[PDB]
Amino acid sequence: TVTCLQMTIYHPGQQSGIFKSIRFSSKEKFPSIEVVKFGRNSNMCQYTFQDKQVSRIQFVLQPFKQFNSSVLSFEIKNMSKKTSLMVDNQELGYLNKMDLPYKCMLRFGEYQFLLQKEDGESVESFETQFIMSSRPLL
Amino acid sequence: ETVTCLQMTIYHPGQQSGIFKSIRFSSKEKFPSIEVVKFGRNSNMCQYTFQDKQVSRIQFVLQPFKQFNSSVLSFEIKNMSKKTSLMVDNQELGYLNKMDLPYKCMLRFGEYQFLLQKEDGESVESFETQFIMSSRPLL
Repeated sequence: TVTCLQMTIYHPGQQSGIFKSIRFSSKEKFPSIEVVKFGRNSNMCQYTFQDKQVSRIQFVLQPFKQFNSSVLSFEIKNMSKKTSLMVDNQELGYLNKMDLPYKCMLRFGEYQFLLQKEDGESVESFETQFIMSSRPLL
Repeated sequence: ETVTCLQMTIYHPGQQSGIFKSIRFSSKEKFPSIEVVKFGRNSNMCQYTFQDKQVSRIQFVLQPFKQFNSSVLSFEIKNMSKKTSLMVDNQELGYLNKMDLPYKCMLRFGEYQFLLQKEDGESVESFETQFIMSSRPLL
């Protein structure tokens, strides 16, 4: 079994078609060497959002292994200079990083992300899933 | 104006074989804060490479980050090797184990000896990396 990272997302103006590039309900497989990146640029980031307020790279999720542990954990890092990244109650500035827990709420600009880590046996690769939310998350 | 440079003194008993031939010394190569510096035998995957069979595809990676309540860049290390361990000073990092590097520390993997030393700067958009060879062992 592979370690999945479920990412429920939300945005006020999502009806315009910001998450058209984003593929929902799909466990896309990533190796542990690779680093998942978010933003607007297509060549730099994997998951893109069509918006001017969003930076070229908003943030990055990188997998790792905690000490005395046999499962992948994820670390976040805000790459935006303008907008802050609210990892739960913690404000992450430019290039500030923090280890993500099993469940957390990410907020930037007017976006709302609800990350949720489901553990797995494999450490060589992980997976990522996306779910569109109708109501606001918080 | 100034840039945060990372002085990296290195050593290997069999460095005479020609392991650090791809590595250029006494030259501060520029890198942006988005980029991640990687180390290993693989040519394209890593920036700084080592011609050796015992070295993994990617041995380890250095990545810049800003600590909280700090105006200068700091570096985090992560061991990408499955087989061989990575010794940060006295701490042993296994597969995908990470740790925030201090100003001065001794990285050790296999028979390689790396002495890192961070010289701070003003800019947080980019960083530098210089390489120096040692005749004697570092430890």
